[PDB]
Amino acid sequence: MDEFEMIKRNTSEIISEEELREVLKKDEKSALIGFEPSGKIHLGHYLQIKKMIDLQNAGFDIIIILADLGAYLNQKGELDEIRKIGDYNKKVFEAMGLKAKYVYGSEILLDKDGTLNVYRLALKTTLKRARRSMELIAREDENPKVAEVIYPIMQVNSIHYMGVDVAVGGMEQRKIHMLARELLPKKVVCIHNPVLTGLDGEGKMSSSKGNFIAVDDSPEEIRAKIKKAYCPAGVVEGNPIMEIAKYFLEYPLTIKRPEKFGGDLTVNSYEELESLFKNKELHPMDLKNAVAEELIKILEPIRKRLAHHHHHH
Ligand SMILES: N[C@@H](Cc1cc(Cl)c(O)c(Cl)c1)C(=O)O
Repeated sequence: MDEFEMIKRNTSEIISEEELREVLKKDEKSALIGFEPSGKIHLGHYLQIKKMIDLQNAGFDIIIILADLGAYLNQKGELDEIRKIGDYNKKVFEAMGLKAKYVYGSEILLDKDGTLNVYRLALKTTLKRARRSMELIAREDENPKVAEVIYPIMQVNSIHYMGVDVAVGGMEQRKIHMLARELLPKKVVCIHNPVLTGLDGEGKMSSSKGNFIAVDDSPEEIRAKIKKAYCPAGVVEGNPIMEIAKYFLEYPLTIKRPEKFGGDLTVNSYEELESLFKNKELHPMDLKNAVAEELIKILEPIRKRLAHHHHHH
């Protein structure tokens, strides 16, 4: 594959592909993604960091925004707690093999103006668009706060401030990104990753108990959580185990069994795996066992790299 294909692989949309091809011609180019700091870093994060690595392998300079003010505004807690988690997240992303520059969103909105541009954008942004852009983002609040409509403006400002060619995020960020293309003098190319279903099969992967696989989870925790995941036979849509096979696994993939069941199974592509599962010729428990074992191998260097630091040895 060429650079465009490597970047596009496993994305949900690129706005626009034509604009991306032009960016790829530049000698210098940069991309950002922002994260609200999270106590657990899970496959949802990993999916997107993998995409940032694709960009880095295509010669992009990578900027990671640790969105401490964003998280603060979105009711994640006190700023100092949030920043401590942010620093931990940086270590995890480093342990994933990412080469990037890391900045706190508060650095922007406080130390430059910069701060002033937030006010300028607020003049241009309707309350309606701001609130609508937060639908898939904002924490639940019966009495929605001013904080909610400041959040998207801040994200648009960070994009402008960092002067990047590309902004990356999950599909939930798309409306904020559409605002960014309307509000800033230069239109940023937007790359959106799919939303990873949680292990429970109920909405996105999040840090709720048993609902995520964290990159530093122990092998026994990975087996246990995969074993109890939502995964109905023949069902590919909304199936978090099939999603994991699609987004993280390498092929050919060998699936141990049985052989009253079709015997050992060597699957050459995800598309083949999908066909097998869809036609009910591969049972959930066999899929789960393989996915768990491969995921343990995939995440092992990350876990070890973290522990290797989490001493000084
Ligand atoms: N909206 C992003 C977080 C984020 C990212 C950037 Cl870059 C921001 O500037 C702000 Cl405020 C917030 C998320 O859902 O994780």
